[PDB]
Parts: sequence; structure tokens; C-alpha cells
Amino acid sequence: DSCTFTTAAAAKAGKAKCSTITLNNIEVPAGTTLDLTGLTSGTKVIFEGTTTFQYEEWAGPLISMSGEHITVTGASGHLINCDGARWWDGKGTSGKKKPKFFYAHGLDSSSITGLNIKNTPLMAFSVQANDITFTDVTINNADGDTQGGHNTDAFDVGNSVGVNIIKPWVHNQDDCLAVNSGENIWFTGGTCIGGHGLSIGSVGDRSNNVVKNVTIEHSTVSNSENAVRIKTISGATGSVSEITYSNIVMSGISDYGVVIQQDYEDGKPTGKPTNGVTIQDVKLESVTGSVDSGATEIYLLCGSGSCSDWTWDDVKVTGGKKSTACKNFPSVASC
Ligand SMILES: *[C@@H]1O[C@H](CO)[C@@H](O)[C@H](O)[C@H]1NC(C)=O
Ligand SMILES: [Zn+2]
Ligand SMILES: [Zn+2]
Ligand SMILES: [Zn+2]
Repeated sequence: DSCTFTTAAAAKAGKAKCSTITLNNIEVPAGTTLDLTGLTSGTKVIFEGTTTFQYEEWAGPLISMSGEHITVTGASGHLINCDGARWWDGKGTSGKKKPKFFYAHGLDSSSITGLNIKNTPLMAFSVQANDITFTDVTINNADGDTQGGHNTDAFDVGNSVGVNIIKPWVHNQDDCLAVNSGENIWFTGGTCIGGHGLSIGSVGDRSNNVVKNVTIEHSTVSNSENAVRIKTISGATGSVSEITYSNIVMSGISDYGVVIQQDYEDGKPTGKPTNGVTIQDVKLESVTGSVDSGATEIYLLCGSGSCSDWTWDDVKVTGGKKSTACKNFPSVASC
């Protein structure tokens, strides 16, 4: 049936019988999830007007969706305004408990298109799904730059096979893309502003430490901590392979233009890379741009023998420090 819900509670109660679910100007109650899990296959979900959330310090998610063959869209002029500044305290995962925004867990063979998201209190999309596509999704957390936003990852991917992120537009304060695990991930045409870049990892110490076949391309990173990043955990085991960064342009980079390091311990680099996580088939093709004078252009800190078979074409990162601490990287590459 075609259903239109004006409350989160009504949506949760009636969703199953709806072939079309129009969410009209729903203000999600404090500490509650707009629960759109268990949707019937083929359901179309349309966000209308402005979706808001009442304030409460909690872990989220503000919205959770699951089901197979779900088509999520937003009506013209819609906006999902999380007004995250109410939570932002410059501490992100620390300090006030801030809710994760959208759980796309088990939202299989589904698409989310054109959603306009604003000021997520913490991470935006948590992806743990198969054959999921995010097209023309805009995550505007620009306000977080000056209002204390942190750990406002745009797309966190784990335990997902077949993830397509097409033309996302992101202005946040953490990873534009963060893949802790997954296979067949495609991120293309993205605008990544203010965050931590397009990252694989940190990989290791999870139930799934395999990242395979990730293509990040035609993306532009601006005013971010890093542009191209692959991190693996010290002493951890796992596999990172078939990673392609192609046609990546960067500028306003504060820390690293390109960084692939395997020395993350307790969330911090140590300078001592390990080799339990293999990093194979890394292809950088046309990765160019500038970084800050204080940033390191390229940093490749591989464990012994763990990094193999790379392709390095037209990687030209300028304006920063040229690292003299790189090691164990395939000779085709260079810092
Ligand atoms: C890699 O992922 C892409 C995008 O989903 C897909 O077209 C391709 O078949 C995959 N290749 C392998 C070897 O898994
Ligand atoms: Zn506000
Ligand atoms: Zn199917
Ligand atoms: Zn930061």
C-alpha cells in the first residue's frame, strides 16, 4: 500500500504493509531511532520535507533501515537535518554520547539516492550491507568545522559486499570513506571536504579483516587531513587487496597526501610497521594535488614483505615534506 507517515512511531508500526513509504516531516522522538528495519522487499521509501530529531545524548542510530530491493529517495527540497551542533563538543566519540546517524545494515540490493543530510552529530552512514548503492547523497556537516564536529565519518563500511557510492558530496570532520572490511566497493565522483580523506582501514583486530577490491576514483579531496589513506593495525592479521585510487585530486591537505602505513597501535602510528596484514594490488593512478608545507606528501610504511604488487602511475603530490622514512614498499612506488 502507499503509506505516508508523519511520526516515527506510525512508520515503525505500519511499514511492513507499505510498498511506498513517504516519511513526511517526521521529528524523531528523543533517543529514538526512525526504525525502518525489516522493510518488505521492493519497498520505496521517500523522505519528504524536513526530518528532524529531538535532542538526547545517546549512541543512535537516528535512522535504521534494512530489507531487500529497497529504493530510498528524497522529495525535491527535502532535508534530513540532524542539527548535530547540539551534540558537537569537540570530542566526537568521547565527551557527550552522540548518536550515529544512519544504519544501512542489511539494506541489501537497495539504493539510497539524492538524500540531503545536514549536520550529523557523529558518523553519517554505517554500511553493513550487500549490493547497496548510495547515489548523489549529500552530507553537509560544514558547520562541524567551527562547532566542534569530530568523528563525523561520511561512509563507514564493514562486512559489506558490493557497495557503490556514486557522486557523494561530503563536508565533514573525519573520513569521507572508511572501509574496515568489505569487498567490491566503488566510490566515484566524490567531493570530500574537511574530513580525513578516502581511507581503507584501520584494518585488523575485527571479526573481518579483509578488504578486497575497492575502487576510489574521480574524487576530489579538499581541506582534509589526508587524501589517500590505507592503515593497518600493528601486530594484526588480515588482507587488503585490489585497492585502486584513480584520478584523485587533493588540496588543503594537512597531514598526508598519500599514506599507506601498517604501524597503527592503540589508534596511533608508531613508526614500526608489521607484516600480518597484506596490502596487495594497490594501484594509484593520477593521484595529484598539493598538501600543506607541514604535511607529508607521500608516506609508505610497509611491514616486511606484506606490501606487494602495486601500480603507481602519475602520483604527484606537491607542497609538503618529502618523507625519508618510507620503507618496504614496492619499487614501482615512491615517496
Ligand atoms: C570488483 O568490484 C567491481 C565493482 O563492484 C566489480 O565490477 C568487479 O567485478 C569486482 N572484481 C573482482 C575481481 O572482484
Ligand atoms: Zn541547532
Ligand atoms: Zn535480489
Ligand atoms: Zn580531524
